[PDB]
Amino acid sequence: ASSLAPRQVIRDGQFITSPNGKYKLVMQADGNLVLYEDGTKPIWNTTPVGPGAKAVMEFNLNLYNKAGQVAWSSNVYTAYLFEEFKDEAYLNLQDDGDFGIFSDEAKWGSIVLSRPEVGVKNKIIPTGTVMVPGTEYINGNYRLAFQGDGNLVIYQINPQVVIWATYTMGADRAVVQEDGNFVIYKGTTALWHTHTATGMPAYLKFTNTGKLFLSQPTLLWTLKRGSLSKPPKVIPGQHGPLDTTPIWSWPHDY
Ligand SMILES: C[C@H]1O[C@H](O)[C@@H](O)[C@@H](O)[C@@H]1O
Ligand SMILES: C[C@H]1O[C@H](O)[C@@H](O)[C@@H](O)[C@@H]1O
Ligand SMILES: C[C@H]1O[C@H](O)[C@@H](O)[C@@H](O)[C@@H]1O
Repeated sequence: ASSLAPRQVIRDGQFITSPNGKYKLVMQADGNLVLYEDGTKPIWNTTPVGPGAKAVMEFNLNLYNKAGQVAWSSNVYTAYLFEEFKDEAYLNLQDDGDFGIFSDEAKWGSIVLSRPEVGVKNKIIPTGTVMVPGTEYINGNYRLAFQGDGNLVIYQINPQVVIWATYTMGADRAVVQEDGNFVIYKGTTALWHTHTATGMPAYLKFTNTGKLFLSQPTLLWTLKRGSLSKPPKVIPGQHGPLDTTPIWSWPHDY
């Protein structure tokens, strides 16, 4: 895996790896968070905090000691750190060895939430996905289907219940676009879309509570570039056999 999911913990020699296999970020049993090149050359570290330590992705990437204190932190510059950000923010380790933190706000949703869903889990539908009639996605007791008849439907699986639909009869494709929009089409005719064309790539989240949201990557911080006041344009990365988060890369300079 090349990423860390919200709240993920790693410790005692657990690690992630850049898509190309060259860089590895390992939270060591001696409590040193270390970036390795080719498996053998360490090229960055926190330095060790000692045994019983751990690293957790919780808005910041935070290094804790046995005693439960934070010993090192990404120290991402934030207005507020709302507890819900810790449930949302994720990290990617990329092919030139940089790693960065994303915290993305929903741009669109099948429904408007009065407040965050506790312990919700998102099935990520990545930028560039083209759904074709017959495509479906399953998360818990819900199913997102792009149907033979062109409708995009969210069903509760057992018992079977329609929760939401677009009624885009005759659509032959739905595209999660690089420009930021999610668009259902017959041919080149857009029958329905989210109105989120920003030029920052889209991805979708399909929840285990029967909801769909579109977000776009908002890169806040990298190891090499520190905190970023404006999020740069990033590009879909190589989805891994299973990663749980979106995967991106970002340019080295301008
Ligand atoms: C699987 C679904 O596929 C069709 O497209 C639609 O009309 C439904 O009647 C059917 O249940
Ligand atoms: C929401 C419903 O809308 C249409 O009736 C058709 O696409 C069905 O299969 C679908 O379940
Ligand atoms: C509805 C249209 O909105 C934007 O122009 C762009 O996202 C197009 O691809 C889209 O189809």
